[PDB]
Amino acid sequence: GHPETLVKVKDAEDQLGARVGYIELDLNSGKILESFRPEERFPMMSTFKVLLCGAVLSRVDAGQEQLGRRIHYSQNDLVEYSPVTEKHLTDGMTVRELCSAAITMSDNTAANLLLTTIGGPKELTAFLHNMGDHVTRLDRWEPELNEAIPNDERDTTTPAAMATTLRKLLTGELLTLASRQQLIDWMEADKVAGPLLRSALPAGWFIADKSGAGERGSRGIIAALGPDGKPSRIVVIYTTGSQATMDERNRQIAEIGASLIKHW
Repeated sequence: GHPETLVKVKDAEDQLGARVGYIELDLNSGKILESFRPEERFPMMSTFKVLLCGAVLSRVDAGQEQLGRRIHYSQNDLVEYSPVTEKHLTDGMTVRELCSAAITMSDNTAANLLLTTIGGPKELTAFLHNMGDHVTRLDRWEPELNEAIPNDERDTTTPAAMATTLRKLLTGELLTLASRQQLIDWMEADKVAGPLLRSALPAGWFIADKSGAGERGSRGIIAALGPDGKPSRIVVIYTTGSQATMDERNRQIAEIGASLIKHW
């Protein structure tokens, strides 16, 4: 081990006045390289949308779902922050287009439509349970799942549960090679995480990620990244409770990123 990245995480808790959870693990082996508050609960916020598309792709592999299936919805279905879904009220969107919106843009209505396809949030929790994650739970829809009430276990994960689940989705036995490639392709094309780990990422490095933001200062990111255009580690960072500006929360996550890249 080495101290420098955990010192940045402690610095982040000092300057945000809030808990930060962190885990760095080896993508192939699953070996934890370093951690901080690994068994504490944090609100998932939009980071759940990757797990949601993992559940959709499992159903695609089984033939219970088709990526080209077209879904139509109405004005009444649109919730706050629906940048893609708000443009397709007349033509609808394919399951594939919905997962692209939920992951690349964090589209909230797209995540609700996908949750409907699997029977809702408790059915996402049953999928996670069945793949060996007995900690992570989704309970509510967009936008209520972002409430981040202190001590409320609803819509929460731990850094260690989320990192091990993301490893199993991206590189584990659960999904076909085609479904693994699609999930990381969506994450690679994330457009709403620019000021987080991507701000620290050197030129030729790979990153596939998913950001989140909720109430009470809740902010986080899940990522597969590494040098030479190939992912080799998973990083999960969560914080909740901070009264700091979004820009300070973003800078703290990017500073933890700069540290873990420097000490790779």
